[PDB]
Amino acid sequence: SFSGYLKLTDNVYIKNADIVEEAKKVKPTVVVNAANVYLKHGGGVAGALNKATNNAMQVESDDYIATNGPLKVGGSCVLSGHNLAKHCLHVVGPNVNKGEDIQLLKSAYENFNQHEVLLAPLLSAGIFGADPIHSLRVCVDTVRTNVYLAVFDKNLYDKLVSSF
Repeated sequence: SFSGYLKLTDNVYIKNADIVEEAKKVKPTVVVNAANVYLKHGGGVAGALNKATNNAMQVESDDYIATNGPLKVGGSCVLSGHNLAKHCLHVVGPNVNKGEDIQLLKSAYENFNQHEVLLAPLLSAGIFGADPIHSLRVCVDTVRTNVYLAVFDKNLYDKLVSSF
């Protein structure tokens, strides 16, 4: 199970970790991907998770999009976790750099409530452009299931913990 996490609340835990390394170590039931509506895993967490699967996540995702069309911002889909987890929950947080409504971040986090335990990044953080402090606040106030947050940057991790 999950080790080295700081407990923030009854159900939210946080660690300064590379989510790829964390997933390979833990092999959790669910790893969350910071997806976009097209499931194009080019960069950020998605690019890193996809690279760890040797592009198998992207091949599976392209078939999913060809069949179902794009996801909604705030929506999700469950696909294979490949070599990282049993399942990958691809969740689309709003991308502030695309002018998407930050209010959709709560809807994005609500997808986590369909899974008892998840390894996840902060939604809409990083290249999605939202304030990670705000993302953590929405996470804590929305997710009721057990979420283990992996924050790649030590400096950001320290800021998130110290300001919680």
